[PDB]
Amino acid sequence: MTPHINAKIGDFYPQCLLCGDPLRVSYIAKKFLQDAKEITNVRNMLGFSGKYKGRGISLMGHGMGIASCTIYVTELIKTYQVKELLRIGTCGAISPKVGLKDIIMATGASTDSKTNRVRFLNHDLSATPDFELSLRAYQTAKRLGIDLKVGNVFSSDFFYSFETHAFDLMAKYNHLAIEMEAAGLYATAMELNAKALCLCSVSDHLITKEALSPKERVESFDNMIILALEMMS
Amino acid sequence: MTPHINAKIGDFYPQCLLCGDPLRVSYIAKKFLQDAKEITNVRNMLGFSGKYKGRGISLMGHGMGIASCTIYVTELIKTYQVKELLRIGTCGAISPKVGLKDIIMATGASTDSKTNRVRFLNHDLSATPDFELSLRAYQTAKRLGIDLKVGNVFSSDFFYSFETHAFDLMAKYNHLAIEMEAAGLYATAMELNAKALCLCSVSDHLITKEALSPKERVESFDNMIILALEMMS
Amino acid sequence: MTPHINAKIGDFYPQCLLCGDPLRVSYIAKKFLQDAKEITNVRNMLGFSGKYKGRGISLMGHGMGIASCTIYVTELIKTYQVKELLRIGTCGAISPKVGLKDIIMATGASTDSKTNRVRFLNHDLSATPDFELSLRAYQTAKRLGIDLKVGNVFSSDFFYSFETHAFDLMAKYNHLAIEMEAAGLYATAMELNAKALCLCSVSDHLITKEALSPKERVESFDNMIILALEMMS
Amino acid sequence: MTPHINAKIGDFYPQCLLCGDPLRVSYIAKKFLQDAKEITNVRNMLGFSGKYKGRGISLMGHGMGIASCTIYVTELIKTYQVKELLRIGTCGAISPKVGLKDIIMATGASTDSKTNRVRFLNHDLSATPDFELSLRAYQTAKRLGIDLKVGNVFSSDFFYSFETHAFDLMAKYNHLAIEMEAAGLYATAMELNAKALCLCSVSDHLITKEALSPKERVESFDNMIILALEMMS
Amino acid sequence: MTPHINAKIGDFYPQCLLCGDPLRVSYIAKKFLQDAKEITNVRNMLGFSGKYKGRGISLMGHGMGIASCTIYVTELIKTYQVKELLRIGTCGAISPKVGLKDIIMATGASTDSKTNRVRFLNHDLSATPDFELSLRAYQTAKRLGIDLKVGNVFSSDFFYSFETHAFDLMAKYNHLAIEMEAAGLYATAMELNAKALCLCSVSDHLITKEALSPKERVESFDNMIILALEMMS
Amino acid sequence: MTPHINAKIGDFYPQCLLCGDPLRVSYIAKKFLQDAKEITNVRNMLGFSGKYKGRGISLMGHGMGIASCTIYVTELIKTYQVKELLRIGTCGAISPKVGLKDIIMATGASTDSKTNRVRFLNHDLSATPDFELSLRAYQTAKRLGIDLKVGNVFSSDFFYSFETHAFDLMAKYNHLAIEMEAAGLYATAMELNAKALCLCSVSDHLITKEALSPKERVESFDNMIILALEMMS
Repeated sequence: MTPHINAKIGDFYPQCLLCGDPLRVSYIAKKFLQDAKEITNVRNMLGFSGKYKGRGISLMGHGMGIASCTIYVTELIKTYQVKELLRIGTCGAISPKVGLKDIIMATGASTDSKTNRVRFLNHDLSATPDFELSLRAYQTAKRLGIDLKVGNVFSSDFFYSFETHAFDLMAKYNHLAIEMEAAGLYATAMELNAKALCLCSVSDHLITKEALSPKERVESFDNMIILALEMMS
Repeated sequence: MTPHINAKIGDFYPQCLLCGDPLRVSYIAKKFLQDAKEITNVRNMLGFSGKYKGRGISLMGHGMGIASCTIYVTELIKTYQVKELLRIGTCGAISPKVGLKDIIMATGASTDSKTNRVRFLNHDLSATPDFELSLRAYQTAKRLGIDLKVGNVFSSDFFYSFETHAFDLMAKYNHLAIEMEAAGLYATAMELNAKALCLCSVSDHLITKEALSPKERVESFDNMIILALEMMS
Repeated sequence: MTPHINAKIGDFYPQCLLCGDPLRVSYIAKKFLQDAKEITNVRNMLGFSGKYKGRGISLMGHGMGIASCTIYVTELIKTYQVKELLRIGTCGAISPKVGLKDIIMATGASTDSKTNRVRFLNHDLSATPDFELSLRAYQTAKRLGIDLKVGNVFSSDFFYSFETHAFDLMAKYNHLAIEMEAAGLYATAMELNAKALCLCSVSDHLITKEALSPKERVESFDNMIILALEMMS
Repeated sequence: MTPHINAKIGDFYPQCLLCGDPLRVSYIAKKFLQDAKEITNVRNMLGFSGKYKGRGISLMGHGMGIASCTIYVTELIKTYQVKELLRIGTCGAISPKVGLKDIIMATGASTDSKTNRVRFLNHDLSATPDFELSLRAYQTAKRLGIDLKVGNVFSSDFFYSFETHAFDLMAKYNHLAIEMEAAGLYATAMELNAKALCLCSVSDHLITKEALSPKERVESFDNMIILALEMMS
Repeated sequence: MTPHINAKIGDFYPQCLLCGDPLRVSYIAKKFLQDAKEITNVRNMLGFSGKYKGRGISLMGHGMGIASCTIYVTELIKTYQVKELLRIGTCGAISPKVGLKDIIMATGASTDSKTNRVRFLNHDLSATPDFELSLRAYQTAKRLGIDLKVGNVFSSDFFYSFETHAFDLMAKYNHLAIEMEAAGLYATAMELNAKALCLCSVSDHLITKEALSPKERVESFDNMIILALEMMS
Repeated sequence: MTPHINAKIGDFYPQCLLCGDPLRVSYIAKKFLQDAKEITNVRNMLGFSGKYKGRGISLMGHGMGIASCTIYVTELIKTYQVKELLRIGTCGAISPKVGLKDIIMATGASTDSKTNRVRFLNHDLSATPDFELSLRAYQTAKRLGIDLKVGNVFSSDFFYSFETHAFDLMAKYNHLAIEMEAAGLYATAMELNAKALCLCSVSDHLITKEALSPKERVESFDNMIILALEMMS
C-alpha cells in the first residue's frame, strides 16, 4: 500500500502511539489492548490496532533516527489518515533537573540534523509539539499522579556522540535529555498539519551514569504506557 | 548600574512585562498599573514598576530585533533578578488559521538569525517558552473568554523581508505570524534559566492584507494587556 | 554486549553482508547459506551467521537511514570485530546511464546529511568505499558475467524528497542512484578503519518511472546476493 | 508615513547624522544646531532637523543592533530621500593600535550576523562605506588636527559576547573595535545606492580595560560631533 | 628560499606590483622598468626588480585563484619583507556604473570562497584594502586625469560561473566587476599586517557583452600600469 | 582560442597528463615523449604533445589551487575534447600508512573549499575519480611491481594551513596526504562527464618531518611518470 506499511486502508485509528522499537509496540498491544490485531509488518516493523477502554488505539514502530521516523510518520499521516501521533520511549538524561524514572515532555526538539534546514529555507526551524496534546499530557499526568518534567530534548543523528563535551551546554539551555527522532517527528507533523508529542522515560542518566535495573525499566515504561493510553481515551 | 538600565538594584519586581516600544510600556504603566513609577530611561528605553491586583508588576521596553532584546533581558535577569518575562506586541499574521484581533501564544520561535547557531554549537536550537507560563496564559485566556491561537512565530532580522515568497512555507509549518524578537527572548531565557513567553496580537494580515482600524488597534492591544496582567497577578 | 545487538562474543564472522530490511537478511540466510543461525534480534533487527561454500559469513539488518546504519555498523566493528562490511540493497536510479535490473557499485556517496560535517571539521568529507573491496566486486562481477555499473550514489535523509528538481543535476555529476545509508556506512568505516562497499540494485527508475514486477525484483535481488556471497568467498 | 518614523515628507535634509541612542541625537540638536526641530519621535526614537554653519543637517536615532539600524536606514533612504548617512557613536576597542579618545574610521565592517548572507546569496559580502564619504572624513580630520585611525570594525549581534577569546584574532585581522550596527548600515546603503560611513570613539578598551572618565567621555564625543558636523558642512 | 619563489634575500623592493599573468609582469619589466632583472621563476611564475623613474620597484606574478594568490602574497610578506602590494589586472564588469577602459579601485572584495570563513571564525570577514594606499591611488589618478571608479569587486572561485543569474544582484550591492583573487589578497594582507590594494581595468563587460579590440587592450592596460607605477614614487 | 590555452583544436590528444608545475610537464616532455612539441604557453602555463611507445599523449600544467585547476580542466574538456585526465604531483603525507617514495592513488578527495557546495546544492559532493582509470592504474602498477597506496587525499585552499591540529583527524578518516587540486579536478570531470584520476608521490611527510634529497625527488617522480605513461599505453 505504501513502500513501508502493508496495512489495509482504514486499518489505523486516527490516534497512534509510536516507539522506535517494534517489539515494544508488540509488548503494548499484547499487555494493554483488547482485541489487538497486527496490521503491518514490512521490514519487521510491526504495527497494531486495538481497544483501550473501548476506544480505538493504533500502535506503530518507527525505527531509529530522524530519517526512519520521518518515513513512517509521513506515510501514517498522508496515506493512513493518522491525526494524532504520540511517541513514547526512553531517553538518556543530560540535565541535573531530572532523575531516573522521570517522564519528560518535550516541548521542543533541538537537533544536529540538517533535515530541518533542508525543509525550512536553511533557517532555524523551532521543532515543537502540538500544544493541545501537550496540555492533555499535562492534565492526564496530574490526574494519574505523575509529575511531568517539561523542556527541550536534543535529537541527534548520533547514538555514539562525537560531542559529549557539549552535554553541559545542552542542559544549560534546558535540554533535559537526548534521543534521536523527536525533531523529525515534530517537523514532519508541522509539515503535514498533524498533532504530535514526544514523551520520554529516563532509564539512564548520561551525566551521573546512574541507570535503572531491567526490572525497574519495565515498570517505569509501564507507567508511561498508561499515561499515553489514558491521554488518548 | 548596567550600560542600558539605570534602575537601582531591587527596582524591578521578579515578574516583568516586555514590549519593543517604550511608549507602549509607558501607556501600560499609566492606564493599567496602580501607583506606577518610572525606574529606568537610558536611551529613552523606559521601564516602570507598579501594582496590579495588589501585586508588584514591572514593565520594560526592549527595542526592535533579537540583538536589542537580548541586551535588555540579559540585564534584567542577571543584574535585576527578574525571574518571569512576558513579552506582548503586535505581529504580522501569515497563516489562514489566524485573523484580525487574534492573540497568538508562541510555543516556538523559528528564526533567520545566526545568534542561536552561535549560542548552540552551530546546531538547531529549538527556541521555546516556559511551559508553566504557557499553561498560565492558556488558563487565563480561557477564564477571560479569549480564544488563544497557539503555534510558532518566525523571528526575523528583517522588517522589510527579502523572502516574502517564503511566507507560505512558513505558514505550512505552523508559523502563525512574523515578528522580530521571540527567538532571542526565548534563547536568552533558556541560557539564563529564566521563564519567558511571547504573546502576539494580530493587527495586520501580511497575506490577505486586511488591517485593523486605529480604534480597533487600541482595543485589541488592551485585550492583550489585560490577559498579560491577569496571568501575572 | 551492546544496546542494539544481543549476539554472543564471537558470534559474527569477520565478513558481514548488510541490508536495511532484516527480512531480506532472513531470506538470504534461509535460501543461500548452509547451517544458518539467527545470532541477534534486538528491535526485530535480525542478524545471522552461516556458511557459503564452507566459509563463514554473517548477515545483519541495519534499518533505514544514515543514523540507523551508523549505529549498527559502529557496533559490528568496535564490539564484534567485523572487518569487512558489504551493503547490498535496492536503489532509485536517477541517471540514464542505468536501467532496471542493473547492479551499481557506489565508488562514492554524496549526501544531504550533516553527519559528515559534524564528523569532519565542517568540511567536505568525500565518503568512499575500500578500494580493494570494490576491485574485488568488479572482478567477481566480470567472472559472473554481471555488467557492473560504477559511479556515485546520493544518500539522502529523505525518502520523500523535497528536492526532486535536483535529480538531473545529481545525475550530471555522475550520481547513478539515490539511497539513504551509503554515506553513513562509508564514513563510519573510514572512522573505524574497516572495509566497506555498497552495491545497489536498480528496481525503480525515478526519472523514466519504469519499475520491476514483484517476480522480477526477486530475481534481480537474487543475482546481487550471488555477487555479494561470491566476492566474500 | 512609515511605521517607525513620524516625519512629513521633506522634513529630512538629504544628509543625516545617526546614533543608536536617541538622547545623543537630542544632545547634538540642542548644543550644536541652530533652528533645530524635532521631526520624528516614534517609539521614543528621536530625530531632528537643523542648521550647522548655514548647512541644513538632519539627525536620527536608530537603536541597537543591525536589525534596528536596518529598519531606520531603509526608511530614511526609501521614503525621506536621505542620500548621505554618517553614523557616530562609541565602540569598545580591541586593537593595540588604538587607545582612549581615538576616533576610528570603519573602512570595513565584519559581522557574526546572518543578514548579509541572507541578502547576498549565502556568500561573503564585504560591507564597506562610500569612498567619497571616507575621503571627506580624512580631509576634515586633518584640517581639524584629528589623528584618524582607519580600519575595520566588527559588528556583533551580541553585546555580551560568547566569543571574547576571539578578540585577539579580530584585532590581528585589523578590526580596531567592536560595535553592533555598521555591517547593517553599510549593507543597507549598498542595497539602496546611498552613501554611508561609520565613525566611532574609543572611551573603553576591552582588552586593556582602560576607560575614560564621566568627563573626558563627554569631550571625546563632542570632538567627534564637531568632526562629523564639519565634514558635512 | 620559499617553496614557490627562488629569489634572494633583499632582492625584492618593499613596493610590489602583482598580476595573475607573469607574462604580463615581464611586459611591465621590459617596457617600464629601468635596470630590470628577473629575480624569481619557480613554476615559470616570473617576478622582477628594477626601477621606475629612479625609484626601486618589484613586480611579481601570483597565478589565478585566491589560493594561488594567497601563496605568493604570504611568502612576499613573510620572507621577502614586502610591505605594500598593489594588484592590477582586468575584470569582467557587471555594473552599469562602469564602461570599457574604466579603472576600478576595489574598496572591498566579496567572495564565494570559504577561505575567509576558515580564517575568521566562520563569520563574515569584510576583506578591504589599506586605506592610505587607496587614498594614494585616488590622488594619483586625479592629477593624472584618470576618472577612477571606486566600489566593490566580487572575487569568485569560478571563472566559468554557475551563478551568472546573480550578477545583477552583485551589481545592485555596488559590485562593479568580478575577478578571482582580491578577497584572498586583502585577507592575507590583513592577516599579516601589510598594505594591499587592487586595481582593475574593464576590457570586457559581462552584462552588455562588449569587448575591447586587441589594440585597445594592452592600450587600456598601460594607462593603469602607469597609474600603478605613479602611485609608488 | 580560450582565454588561458593557446593551442589549436587538434593539438591535444584525448588522453592527457596533468601537473601543477608547468616546468614539470616540460621536464616530462623532454625526457619521456618522442616528437615532443609545445602547443600552448598562455600565462607561461605550458602544455605539450608527443608519443610514448607509439601512442600519442598530451601534457598540460594547471597551476595551484582548485580554482586554477578548474579553469584548465574545463577548457581542456570543453574546447579541446580531452577525455582522460591523469594528474600526478607531489603531496605532503599525513598518514602513518604511507612513507616517502610511496605512490598514492586518490579514490576520493575531501576539501575545505566551498566550490563543491556551490556546484552541488550546498550538500556534500563526494569527489571521486573515474573507476576505470583507477583500475588501469592498479593493474599497471601491479605489473610494474609498484605497491600502490590507495585512499583519500585532502584538497585544501591553504598551502600554509590554519588547521594543522586537524591532520590527525584527516589521517584517521583515511586521508593519506594533502594537496590543493584533486577535489576540483574530480568535480570538474564529474560535471563534464570525463575520466579523471589523481596520483601523487610522497616526497615529504608533514607529521614525521622527513624529506627526500634533491635527487631522490627526481627519481621517485620518474617512477610515477612511468606508471602514468604505461597506463595510458
